[PDB]
Amino acid sequence: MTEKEKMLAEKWYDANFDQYLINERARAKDICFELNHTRPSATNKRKELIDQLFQTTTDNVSISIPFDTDYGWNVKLGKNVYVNTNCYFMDGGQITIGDNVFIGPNCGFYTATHPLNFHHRNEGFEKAGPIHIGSNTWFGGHVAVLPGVTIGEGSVIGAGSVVTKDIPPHSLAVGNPCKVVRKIDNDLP
Amino acid sequence: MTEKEKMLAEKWYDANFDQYLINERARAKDICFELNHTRPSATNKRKELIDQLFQTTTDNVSISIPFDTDYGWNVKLGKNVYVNTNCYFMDGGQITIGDNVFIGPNCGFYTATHPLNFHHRNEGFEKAGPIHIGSNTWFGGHVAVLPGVTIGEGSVIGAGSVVTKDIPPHSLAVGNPCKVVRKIDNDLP
Amino acid sequence: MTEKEKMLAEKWYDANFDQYLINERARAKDICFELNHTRPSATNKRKELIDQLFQTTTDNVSISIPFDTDYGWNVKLGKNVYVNTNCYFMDGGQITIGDNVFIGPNCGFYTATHPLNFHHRNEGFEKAGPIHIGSNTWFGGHVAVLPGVTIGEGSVIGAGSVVTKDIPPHSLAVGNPCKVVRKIDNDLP
Ligand SMILES: CC(C)(COP(=O)(O)OP(=O)(O)OC[C@H]1O[C@@H](n2cnc3c(N)ncnc32)[C@H](O)[C@@H]1OP(=O)(O)O)[C@@H](O)C(=O)NCCC(=O)NCCS
Ligand SMILES: CC(C)(COP(=O)(O)OP(=O)(O)OC[C@H]1O[C@@H](n2cnc3c(N)ncnc32)[C@H](O)[C@@H]1OP(=O)(O)O)[C@@H](O)C(=O)NCCC(=O)NCCS
Ligand SMILES: CC(C)(COP(=O)(O)OP(=O)(O)OC[C@H]1O[C@@H](n2cnc3c(N)ncnc32)[C@H](O)[C@@H]1OP(=O)(O)O)[C@@H](O)C(=O)NCCC(=O)NCCS
Ligand SMILES: [Cl-]
Ligand SMILES: [Cl-]
Ligand SMILES: [Cl-]
Ligand SMILES: [Cl-]
Ligand SMILES: [Cl-]
Ligand SMILES: [Cl-]
Repeated sequence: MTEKEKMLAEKWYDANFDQYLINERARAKDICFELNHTRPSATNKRKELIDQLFQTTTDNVSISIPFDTDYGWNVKLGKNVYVNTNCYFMDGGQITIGDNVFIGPNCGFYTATHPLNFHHRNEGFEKAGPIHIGSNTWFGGHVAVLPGVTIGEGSVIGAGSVVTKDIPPHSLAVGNPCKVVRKIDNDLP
Repeated sequence: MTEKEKMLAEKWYDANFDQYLINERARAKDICFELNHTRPSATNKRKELIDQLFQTTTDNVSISIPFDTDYGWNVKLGKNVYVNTNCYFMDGGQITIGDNVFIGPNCGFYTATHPLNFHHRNEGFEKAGPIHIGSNTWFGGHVAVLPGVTIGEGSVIGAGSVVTKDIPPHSLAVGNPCKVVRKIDNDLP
Repeated sequence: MTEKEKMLAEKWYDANFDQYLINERARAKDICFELNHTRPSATNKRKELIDQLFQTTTDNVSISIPFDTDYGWNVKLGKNVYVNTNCYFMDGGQITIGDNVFIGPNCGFYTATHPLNFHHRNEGFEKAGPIHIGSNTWFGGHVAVLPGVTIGEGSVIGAGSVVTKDIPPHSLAVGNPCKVVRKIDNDLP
């Protein structure tokens, strides 16, 4: 297996010296740089850059600058995804985002883990834990979502939350660590 | 009522499709973008942009870039307001800031709420809760202030706090959620 | 003593009106601005700017933009220091960073304290508390480290932590406030 294949299979992989992955990160970083330095009202240029970054034809994916991601192609997006300023989709592990998702400012979706033991960590190895973000979700500002976490459809994550464990669907959850407070009634009004 | 009037009256409003509000946000974002790409030592240009953004003649309002706001004209500023890097004044609800206010880096003042029910939320409606920041306050870095919250004059908010409830005057408060720890003696030395 | 000498000796100092300190902050801010607007793949230019900012010849110090610091020369760096996006080394108090240190995105290392009493604070005085970051450490994203704090060698700080007190070596610590969870086995594999 290549290092990319290991990354995508939830195995330890050589994040810092694999030329392929280095080059893919450099690609994404230069696109993010361009995007971050494109006037917000330059709508068509921004859409072109976002589509290049994610290697897809987005449908109402609104990205407020600055934005960051590692690979771009490893973020799978639904339609109607609203991403406020200063978010980071750290996507060595796939980040899957459903439809109708409101992401507040200063949110980090972190898929990278390093070894605890410094001898192994210092060698640059990582293990990626995918994040799944359900459709019909809302994240307040200043939220961090940790590796391997799933947020169920219909749920709301309060500002400042550190989401260390999976959140069931149709739930309001807040805190560090983030805990469910109560259910949400999402029936048709 | 217009959607702007609803926004300012703490009613649900059409944040995503009202052309007036869309256009006002676009104005503020383009000014922020220019400010964020202006050399920090270009004093006069930065003052001009800040005054254009807030639609006021500021008196020692120091904004360290990057900075973000939604409307600009809905942030009411005293004198001697020091805003460190990467703050966001999300001002659909009025953000009122007193005199002599020290705001740390990476602070978010969030006035927006969305409906909890996804069917209503997906339609883009919001409800804004004003934030009032007393004079003579200090906020550490990485603070989030939530909708409708008031921070009393003379108070200090510890780094990393998530301010979910009003903070009395002359108080030190820390945490997620932010809680008063003790009183501050602000008597004249 | 000059105000710089007071700053470095953990005494109250005139942070806002001392011309030397003002000028040194301006130097660092203009370099950061240039760095933050340099294409990420412009390796040589970035290295030159980083080395000018820190006034040292760095050895595998990787800075992902945006980055911020106050003085730059008051950050003492080891080799193999990896700093992800949107960090701020607020370095009126010295920030000492060891070798083989992984710093996640949106981390703030804050050495500045202000007076609690607003009359003294409004005069602009500060007191700086150095931060020491041991070798062989890993910080998740969204971490704040407060003034005077030391993180021991071999330790890991979970994402979202607010590090208010010193962390012993070879420890895993998480939370707001950040608390040791358990020891890390760092034995040579
Ligand atoms: C999601 C949100 C609306 C939930 O707030 P709510 O619906 O009013 O929540 P509740 O009424 O159930 O919770 C009240 C209690 O939970 C606590 N709480 C609420 N939100 C909290 C949060 N984000 N973090 C920690 N505690 C929180 C309060 O301290 C309060 O405690 P109490 O028993 O002492 O009164 C809110 O947390 C939020 O994220 N608002 C910020 C909005 C924002 O980030 N802006 C928009 C960008 S997407
Ligand atoms: C506001 C601040 C100075 C208060 O600190 P302080 O006056 O020394 O606080 P106290 O001694 O009263 O509080 C001590 C206790 O509260 C806790 N505490 C203090 N600050 C805290 C914070 N920001 N978050 C959570 N807990 C905190 C400590 O863990 C400690 O626990 P202990 O009882 O086990 O000792 C500090 O929280 C702060 O924000 N420092 C960072 C400054 C900063 O962000 N830089 C400048 C940018 S504006
Ligand atoms: C450092 C880190 C790996 C520790 O996670 P871990 O090794 O699985 O640690 P543990 O097994 O001790 O954690 C399990 C428990 O701790 C809690 N916990 C874990 N990380 C936490 C955090 N950052 N904040 C608060 N609580 C946390 C969980 O809520 C869980 O509680 P439980 O008893 O109910 O199960 C992780 O916190 C982390 O920072 N991950 C994010 C990585 C990141 O930021 N990306 C890379 C950039 S540097
Ligand atoms: Cl938002
Ligand atoms: Cl491990
Ligand atoms: Cl500050
Ligand atoms: Cl609601
Ligand atoms: Cl990282
Ligand atoms: Cl004091």
